[PDB]
Amino acid sequence: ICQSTSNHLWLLSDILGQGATANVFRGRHKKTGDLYAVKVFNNISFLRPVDVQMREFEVLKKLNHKNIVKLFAIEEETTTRHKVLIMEFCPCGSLYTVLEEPSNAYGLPESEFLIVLRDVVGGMNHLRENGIVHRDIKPGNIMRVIGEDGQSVYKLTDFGAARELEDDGTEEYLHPDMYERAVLRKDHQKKYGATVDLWSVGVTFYHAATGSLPFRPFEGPRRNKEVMYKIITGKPSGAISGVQKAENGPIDWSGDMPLSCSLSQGLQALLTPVLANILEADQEKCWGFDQFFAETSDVLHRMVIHVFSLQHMTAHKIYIHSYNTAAVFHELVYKQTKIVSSNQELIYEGRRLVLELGRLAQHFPKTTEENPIFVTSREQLNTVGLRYEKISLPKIHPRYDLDGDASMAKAVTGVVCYACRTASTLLLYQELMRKGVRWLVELVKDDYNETVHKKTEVVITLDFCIRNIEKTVKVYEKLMKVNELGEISDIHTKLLRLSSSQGTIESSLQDISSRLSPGGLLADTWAHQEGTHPRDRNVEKLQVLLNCITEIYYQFKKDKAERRLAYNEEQIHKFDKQKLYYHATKAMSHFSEECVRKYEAFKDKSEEWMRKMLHLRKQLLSLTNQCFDIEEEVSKYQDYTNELQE
Amino acid sequence: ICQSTSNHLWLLSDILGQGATANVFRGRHKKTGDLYAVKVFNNISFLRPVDVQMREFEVLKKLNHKNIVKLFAIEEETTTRHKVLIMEFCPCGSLYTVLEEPSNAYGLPESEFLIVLRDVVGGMNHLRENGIVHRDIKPGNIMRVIGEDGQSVYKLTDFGAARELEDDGTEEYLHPDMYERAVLRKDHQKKYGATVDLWSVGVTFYHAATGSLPFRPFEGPRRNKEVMYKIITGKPSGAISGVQKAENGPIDWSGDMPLSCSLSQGLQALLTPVLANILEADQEKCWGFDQFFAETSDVLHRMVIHVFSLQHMTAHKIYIHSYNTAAVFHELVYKQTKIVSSNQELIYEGRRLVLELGRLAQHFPKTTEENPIFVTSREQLNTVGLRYEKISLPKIHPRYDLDGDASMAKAVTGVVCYACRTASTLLLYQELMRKGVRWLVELVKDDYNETVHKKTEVVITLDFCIRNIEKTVKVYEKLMKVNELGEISDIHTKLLRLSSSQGTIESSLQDISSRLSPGGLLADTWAHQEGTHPRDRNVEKLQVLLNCITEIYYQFKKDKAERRLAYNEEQIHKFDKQKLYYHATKAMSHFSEECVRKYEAFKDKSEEWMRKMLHLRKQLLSLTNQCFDIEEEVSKYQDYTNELQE
Ligand SMILES: Cc1[nH]c(/C=C2\C(=O)Nc3ccccc32)c(C)c1CCC(=O)O
Ligand SMILES: Cc1[nH]c(/C=C2\C(=O)Nc3ccccc32)c(C)c1CCC(=O)O
Repeated sequence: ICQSTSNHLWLLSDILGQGATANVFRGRHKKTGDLYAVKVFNNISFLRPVDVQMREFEVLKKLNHKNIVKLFAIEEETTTRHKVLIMEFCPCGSLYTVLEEPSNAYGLPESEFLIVLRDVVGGMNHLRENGIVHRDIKPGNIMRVIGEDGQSVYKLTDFGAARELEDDGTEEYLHPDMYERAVLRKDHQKKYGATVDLWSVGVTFYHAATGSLPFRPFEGPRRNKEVMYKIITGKPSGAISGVQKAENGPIDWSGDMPLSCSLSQGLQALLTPVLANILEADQEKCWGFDQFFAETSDVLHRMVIHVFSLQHMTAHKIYIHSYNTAAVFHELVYKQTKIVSSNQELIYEGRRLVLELGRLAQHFPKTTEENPIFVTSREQLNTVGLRYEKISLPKIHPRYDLDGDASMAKAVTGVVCYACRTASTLLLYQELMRKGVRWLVELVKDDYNETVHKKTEVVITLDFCIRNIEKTVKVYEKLMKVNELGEISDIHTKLLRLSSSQGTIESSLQDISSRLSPGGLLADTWAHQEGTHPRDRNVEKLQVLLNCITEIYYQFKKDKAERRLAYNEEQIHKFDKQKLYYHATKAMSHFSEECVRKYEAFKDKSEEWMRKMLHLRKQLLSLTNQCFDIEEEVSKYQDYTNELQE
Repeated sequence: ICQSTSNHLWLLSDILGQGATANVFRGRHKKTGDLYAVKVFNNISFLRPVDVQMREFEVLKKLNHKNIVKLFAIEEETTTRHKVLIMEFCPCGSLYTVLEEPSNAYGLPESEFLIVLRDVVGGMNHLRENGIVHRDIKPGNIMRVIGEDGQSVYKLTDFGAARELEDDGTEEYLHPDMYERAVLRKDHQKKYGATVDLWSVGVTFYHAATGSLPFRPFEGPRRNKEVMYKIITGKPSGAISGVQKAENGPIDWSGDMPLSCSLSQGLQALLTPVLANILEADQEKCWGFDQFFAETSDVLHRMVIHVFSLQHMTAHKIYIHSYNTAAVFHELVYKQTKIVSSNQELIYEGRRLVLELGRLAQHFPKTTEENPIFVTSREQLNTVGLRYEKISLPKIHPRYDLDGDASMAKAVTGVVCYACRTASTLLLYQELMRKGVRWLVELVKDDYNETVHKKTEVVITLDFCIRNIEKTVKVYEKLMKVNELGEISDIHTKLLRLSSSQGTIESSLQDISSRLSPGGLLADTWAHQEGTHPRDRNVEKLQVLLNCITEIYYQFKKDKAERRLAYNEEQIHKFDKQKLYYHATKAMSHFSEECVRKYEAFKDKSEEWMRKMLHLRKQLLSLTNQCFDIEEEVSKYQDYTNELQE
């Protein structure tokens, strides 16, 4: 059973989005066999002239952009003659489809979010610079296509259909006050349309970023409209999220992102301000478009430099503007890591990194987040570590309920997913920690060697001075046997008094070097005994359990779509439910008792090694400065004056 | 290609009303084969629990009333599982269907309108006394069924479906002000729902009564919403119709029904007040339901007495309350015919009608409008005649345009229909006029005969008096020869002086009677020479032409539905268009030059005969009173006193 046009055809089973004013199906071009999404305008629609439809056709074909779904044709159903719209097929689904994956239960991965921002604001810009302003933007009408390079492109749809077939042909029978309601409607195109879309856009961004809606009552926005209405309008500026955690409880207020959100500290820091005034409901403090575009463009144009604080044990994504200096870079690294520019010490691929007041970020060392710029202070601060939300498994209702079971499975799958992500990140922190530590000890060894070079360099100077004064005193006490032994003995005594200090440093250094040998004291062997390793394969164990859980979830989903099951099918469903319980509980017990525990042991040791290393560094600097002091003090003895002769 | 349930089945071609939120089809019960209207809830709908649907099922089955469409079942589509509603099939269509007939182009026939009132207010009452208030009532959702007795029953539908699937799942992405629009929506159930329906109801009543909407801009309510909105709210109280006849012209204002409306003067007089305050947009001067129900019930309970004014040549439907007196009846006949109670003279089936201060309307002579109560004054007033609108044929666009041709054909058919109605009514006025005239002359003859009976009755008295006094005077002038001749001669002379007057009346009467003979002067032969007759068959000639025109109209309608024609088909269409022109023009030329002309000749003669008859009546009354005078004057001579003797 299929519908058709001149050049297209589609099965009724091949339905897609399914709207009210129309429907969208997966169809094919009958000549090529290519795939297109067709939009049949249900069973009302057409009584409108061909002129308007062709001018709208024409104005809609000018829409040739990356972030807008292409409109290939306007056509007519064969045996029904009600309009169909030939548009681009997007096999991946929409942003809503992406968000419904339990892997994105707590927000999209950062790169994907950046892509979403870029795309949505792009389609918005291209839409506004031409005709039509997109009234409402949601995940539902933001389609996803996979580009030729593998990474997604998001496209705006549903904007031309601004048809007003609602009201309540009851037009010519209405009481004047329904017309006054229509007055209350038409006051929106004034300005509440060039700033009213931005609300939906902001809510969308928050949804994709956190994996949750910004404003949610006790058990759902729609499932309770009153307190929803009461929390939406009653919200003050700066606040980006209001949550009613309790039944008839109040509201939790936050101008920051949820702890569950794993978006980088920098991106988040650049994102919360835009969400603040895009979520306002009064006047010019709601920015308006142009400033929102300028700002979002500013954010999206930036390049990221990955830096890792070995002191706080924290990873960092620095959002620098590529064309801006290294000064503002140090000020950013400061802004996140609370260590001021002068204190900052950089490491890259086993060696120091040194840059100046105005080295632009373009020529900066290319950083991934497995090989970033390590950064350390000199000012003894505590470790901080990963900041994640501690999400526990929801209770698995001892029951039978295909819908409730599907939802529960979704929840559990999402939680276990967050667990895997967290474990992976923790392993990464431990790895970057180990490598960074090894580089740091190697580097301290470098500084040591340089110091020794200096010390010996001044020791040969002291030596030549002393044995030269002895040479002269000897070849004079024998030649002109006569005596001023006072002066030469004084300065000789001075040189010896320096030699003593030299000996002191020469032993103290062998001490400092002894505690950089394998032996112990400051060996990095703790990093080999503490924490978790890739060889432990905990991430992939968690991943196996997650795969089982996900299997059971998809099965429960199809069971839900089955409405009700057969006998054996039902029993299998229950068996699988308890199996899901065991998988989940096992996974989380492994996360806690194996990942977090050993991780925190590692972190603690890392603190109780960072203190040691910083101490030794202070010492080494101290006696290096000692060596310089000695050098310049000995430099005063190379051309000492002599008595005037006859 | 068909859809199905457990007990029902329907073709997709058997579609009916076709809505947006759903669709209605003509289907059958698979076991019985009976016809039912099924309502498939399109392709969204169901995500709502069975509990609510069963409580609504239950509360909707309590709706067992004459003016509400029965709901037989709630069921489920077989291979699609989206809800279907099993309801009563109404083969005749809706009130909209009835109104789209050109015979009702200028308003429904009166009995049908009364039926519509009764029905709509009945369904409204039964709806309000239970759950649900009908938000919007239009011809579109007022179905028509033909009862067992042939006369229609109208039923309200579309009231349970108060589903709110509009707004613009964009609920949880909306700006606070759309929610404030929702606030502006929910303020309607307050009271603007128990008085907001009455507007649509009133507009409906006006639509069915006049054949046109109450408030129409230059070329359509919908085709121009601005000035529509401006005329709806800007309307003052008492005004029931505002019409923008010109393009950008102002408005014509009327608190009365259009001249085209053929509803009786009495019904109209009872209808315009209800339409006035049901079409208000502020406070308690908008009546409210209970008073509207009480009033409409008052109107609908009344019985009609048909009366015909032979003086103004006008028909009248008197809406009396059956239980009320003949006094208020005379006051009604007064209110329409401007002749006061005492003046009114009634005739029924060839004879006088006489009734008293309190003869209730139940036992009144049963009146149709072909045999009514004729009524006449005694106070010489002009004829008025039929009051109809003078509607001319629209121009038949020398062109080719299937839609425009269909519309034009509809217009022409309606106009010619109004012409036939008007001609028929005119023939009726002439017939009632003739019959009434014949009865009136026969009745005047009655009065004459009675008068003559009286006059002779007193003549034998005068005679016996005179010849008795002569007898006595003679038998005394011979017996006691002696003389008082003065007295007897005086009274004898008096009796003779009376006899003279008697002679005068006796001749004047023969004159008055001579002009009631066939001969002439006041013969009713003008009614046989002037005007139009049933034997002329003008109504059925107009009817033949109307049938041709209607044939062409239906053909043009199907041509319009064909979108475009074949070659020969097109040529035939044009030929038929010009044929339609000739039919219409011929019909109207016959109406003017044959119906109205002779009618008005008749009417004029009727005036110039009414004056004569009233004059003769005044005379006859005068000399009847003369006869009474003479009688009582002669009664003073039967026992005259005599002289006292010894
Ligand atoms: C794969 C796909 N396409 C669509 C719809 C469209 C599509 O492809 N082009 C479009 C262009 C305009 C509007 C809708 C579409 C849907 C709803 C889905 C399924 C989504 C899902 O399974 O969650
Ligand atoms: C004959 C008929 N029934 C209907 C619809 C209904 C019907 O029968 N019961 C109903 C009960 C509830 C709602 C609609 C209907 C329509 C639109 C028409 C056609 C009207 C027309 O041709 O103008």
